[PDB]
Amino acid sequence: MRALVTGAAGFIGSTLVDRLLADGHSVVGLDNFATGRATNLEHLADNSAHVFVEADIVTADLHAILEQHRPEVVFHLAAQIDVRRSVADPQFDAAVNVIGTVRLAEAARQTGVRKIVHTSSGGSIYGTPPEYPTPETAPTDPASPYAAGKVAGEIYLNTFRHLYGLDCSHIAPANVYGPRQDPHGEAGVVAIFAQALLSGKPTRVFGDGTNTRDYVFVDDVVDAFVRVSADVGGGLRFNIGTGKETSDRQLHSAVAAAVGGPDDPEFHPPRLGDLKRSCLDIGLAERVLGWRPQIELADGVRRTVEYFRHKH
Amino acid sequence: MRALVTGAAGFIGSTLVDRLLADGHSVVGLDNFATGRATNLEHLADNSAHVFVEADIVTADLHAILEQHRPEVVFHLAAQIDVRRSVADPQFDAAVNVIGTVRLAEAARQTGVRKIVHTSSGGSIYGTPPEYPTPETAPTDPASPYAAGKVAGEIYLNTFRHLYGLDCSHIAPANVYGPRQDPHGEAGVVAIFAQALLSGKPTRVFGDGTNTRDYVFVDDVVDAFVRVSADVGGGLRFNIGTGKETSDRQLHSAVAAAVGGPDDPEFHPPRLGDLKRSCLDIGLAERVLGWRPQIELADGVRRTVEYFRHKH
Ligand SMILES: NC(=O)c1ccc[n+]([C@@H]2O[C@H](COP(=O)([O-])OP(=O)(O)OC[C@H]3O[C@@H](n4cnc5c(N)ncnc54)[C@H](O)[C@@H]3O)[C@@H](O)[C@H]2O)c1
Ligand SMILES: NC(=O)c1ccc[n+]([C@@H]2O[C@H](COP(=O)([O-])OP(=O)(O)OC[C@H]3O[C@@H](n4cnc5c(N)ncnc54)[C@H](O)[C@@H]3O)[C@@H](O)[C@H]2O)c1
Ligand SMILES: O=c1ccn([C@@H]2O[C@H](COP(=O)(O)OP(=O)(O)O[C@H]3O[C@H](CO)[C@@H](O)[C@H](O)[C@H]3O)[C@@H](O)[C@H]2O)c(=O)[nH]1
Ligand SMILES: O=c1ccn([C@@H]2O[C@H](COP(=O)(O)OP(=O)(O)O[C@H]3O[C@H](CO)[C@@H](O)[C@H](O)[C@H]3O)[C@@H](O)[C@H]2O)c(=O)[nH]1
Repeated sequence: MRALVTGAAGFIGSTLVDRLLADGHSVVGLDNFATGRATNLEHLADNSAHVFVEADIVTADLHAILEQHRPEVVFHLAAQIDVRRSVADPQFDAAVNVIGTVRLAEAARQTGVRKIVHTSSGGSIYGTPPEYPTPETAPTDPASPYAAGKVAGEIYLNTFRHLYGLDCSHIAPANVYGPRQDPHGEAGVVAIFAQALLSGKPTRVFGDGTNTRDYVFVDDVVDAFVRVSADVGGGLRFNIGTGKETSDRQLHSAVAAAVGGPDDPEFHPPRLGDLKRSCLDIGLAERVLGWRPQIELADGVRRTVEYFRHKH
Repeated sequence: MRALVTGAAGFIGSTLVDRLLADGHSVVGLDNFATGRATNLEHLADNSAHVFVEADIVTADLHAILEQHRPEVVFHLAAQIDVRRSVADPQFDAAVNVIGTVRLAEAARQTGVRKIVHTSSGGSIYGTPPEYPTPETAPTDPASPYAAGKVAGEIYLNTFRHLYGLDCSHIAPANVYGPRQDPHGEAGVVAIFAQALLSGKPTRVFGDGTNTRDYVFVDDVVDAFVRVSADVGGGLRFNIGTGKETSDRQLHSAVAAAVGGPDDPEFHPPRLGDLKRSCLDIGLAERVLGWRPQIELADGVRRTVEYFRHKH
C-alpha cells in the first residue's frame, strides 16, 4: 500500500518508516525537523519506494501534498512531544497537536485517504486515573496542555469519521524508549540516563523519585501501528504499553546495571504537568489486534544502552 | 465584582452584559465584531460601569488585557458559531474555538481570575446520543468540527483547573433564541423565520423538516450564566435547555402564528454537519444551580417577533 508518515524524521516515526518499507509499502515521510533528525532517515537516500517532504503540518499545503502522493493510510506521529514545553507554551503545543491534526484530517478527507492512525498519549491522557492498570474505558482527564491536545486530536478525528467516513484509530503509547530516541532531548528518561551514565555525567530524578511509568520498547509500538492500519479497531483507541510500573529510581538502577559503574542519581524538585503514576491495561490491543509487547524492560534497556554506547 | 465577557457584542454576550450591569457588576466587554455588532452595546456608551475592548481572542495580547482589567470571572462567549461554516473551514473554527480558549485560559491563570465560565454547545456535543433528553453523563460524540472544538474547549479548561486551580464551569446551551439574534445569516432559525415572515420574504426548512432542536430563551440562558459564576458547580458542565423537541416544521408554524403570517416554507436539501435531533436533560442545572427555564417557546417567539417590529 501507499503510506504517509508525519513526524517521519522522529524516533518512533523513522522506525515505523523502516518497518513499512520492509513490509513492502511505499512511504512518504513528512517532517519539519522541530525535534526529528535527518540521520534517522539518511540510509533511505537511494530507496525509490521512499520520498521525504520537509513540511510543517501547521502551515504546509497538506491538501496538495496528499493529492500528489495519494496515501491510503496516514500515520500521524508529528507533534510537540514535551509535557513541560506544553506548560510553558500551551498555545504552540495546541497549534501543532490540535490545529495540525485538524488540517491533516481536512486534507485527508478530500484526497481519498482510507484511514488516519493517530498517535495519542496513553501515558498522560487519563491524568490521575481511577485505577491501574488503566483501561481505555477509563475517562480521559488530562492534567497538562500536551495531554489535552492529544485528547482533542482523537475527538477531531472521531468527528471526521462521523462527518465523512474517514476511518481512524488511536494508538495511545505508554512511555516509549529504544534506539534513535534523542539522547539530547528534553524528554525520554531512558535515553537521558543511558547517555549520561555512559558519559559519566550527573543524573537526576524528580521528587522522591517514586514517580512511575510504563516503559514499552519502540519495536513493539511500531508493530501496533502496523496492526491497526488495517480495517480493524476502527473508531477506537488502543493503549500500547506493558502493564508494568517502573519508578524513576528503579529505572536508574536498571540502566546503571546495563551501562556499569555507579547508581547514585541526584534528587531535583517536581515538574508541573508531570503525573505521579502511569500504567496501561493492554487487554484490548491483545483481544482486538492480537498485539502483545515482546520486549521486557531489562532486555530493552540492554538493547538501548548498547545502541547508545556504539553511537557514542 | 469585576467581570469580563468575550463575545460581548454578540446576541447572548450583550444580553449577559446588560444583566451583569443590572446586578451591580463592572463589566469589560471584548469582541472583534466577526459576527457581533456595536449596535448591541451602543446603549451603554455613557455607563461608567462598562468598558469595551476591541480584540481578537486568537491573536490579541489577552494577558495584557486581563492584567489591566483584572476580572474575577471571565464569561467566554467569543466563538465561531456556525456549524456549516465549521464544516467549510474546520481550521478557522478550531483556531477561534480551541486556540482562542487556550490563550484566554493561559492569560486568566496568570492574572488571578477566580473562574472562567465557558460556553459549550449542549445541542451538538453529544452528536447522535444514546438517549433523549440527553444528560451530561452521556459521552460527548461530536459530528461537526464546531461541536468538536466546543468539547476541546471544555477539556482544556478542565486541564487548566488541574494545573493551576483555575476554576471553570461549562454552560452548554441548546438552541438559544430571542431579541438581538441576527436574522440575516444561516444560523439562528427563530430570528431568520421571524424577520423573513415580517418582511414577506421566502423561508425554508431543510430535508423533510422533521429535524428537532431544543429552543431555550436568551434570558433563561443568561440566568444560568449568572448562577454558575459563583463558587458553585466547579468543574461541571450544565445542559441549558428546555428538554422539549420542536421540529423545523413545527417551529416555522409557531413563528408564523406569532407574526400572523403564512406558514408555507420552501423545502431545501439537508445541511452536512446538522444533527437530526437535539434535546437536553436539564436536571443537573436544576439540582446544582437551582436553575429552570421560565420562558415557553410560544411566549419567547412572541417576544422575538416584537423585537423585530420595534427595531430602530
Ligand atoms: N516517546 C514516547 O514516549 C511517546 C509516547 C506516547 C506518545 N508519543 C507520541 O509519538 C509521536 C512520536 O514521538 P517521538 O517519541 O518519536 O518523538 P520525536 O520528537 O522524535 O517525534 C516527533 C516528530 O514530529 C516532528 N514534528 C513536530 N512538530 C511538527 C510539525 N509542526 N510539522 C511536522 N513535523 C513535526 C518532529 O520534528 C519529530 O520528527 C508523537 O506524536 C508523540 O506525541 C510518544
Ligand atoms: N445561539 C445558540 O443557539 C448557542 C447555543 C449554544 C452555544 N452557543 C455559544 O454561545 C456563544 C455566543 O453565541 P451567540 O448566539 O451570541 O452568537 P454571536 O455570533 O452573536 O456571538 C459570538 C460573538 O463572539 C464574537 N467573536 C467571534 N470570534 C471572535 C474572536 N476571534 N475574537 C473575539 N470575539 C469573537 C463575535 O463577534 C460575536 O459577537 C458562542 O460561544 C456560541 O458558540 C450559542
Ligand atoms: O532526567 C530525568 C528525566 C525524566 N525522569 C523521569 O522519567 C519519567 C518520564 O519522563 P519523560 O521521559 O520526560 O516522559 P513523559 O513526560 O512521561 O512523556 C513521555 O511519554 C509520554 C507517554 O504517553 C508521551 O506522550 C510523551 O510525548 C513523552 O515525552 C518521569 O517520571 C520523570 O520524572 C527522571 O527521573 N529524570
Ligand atoms: O432557514 C433555516 C435555518 C435553520 N433551520 C433549521 O433550524 C434548526 C436550527 O438550525 P440553526 O439555527 O442553524 O442552529 P444549529 O445549527 O442547530 O446550532 C445552533 O444551536 C447550537 C446549540 O448548542 C449552538 O451551539 C450553535 O452555535 C447555534 O448556531 C435546524 O434543524 C435547521 O434545519 C430551518 O429550518 N431553516
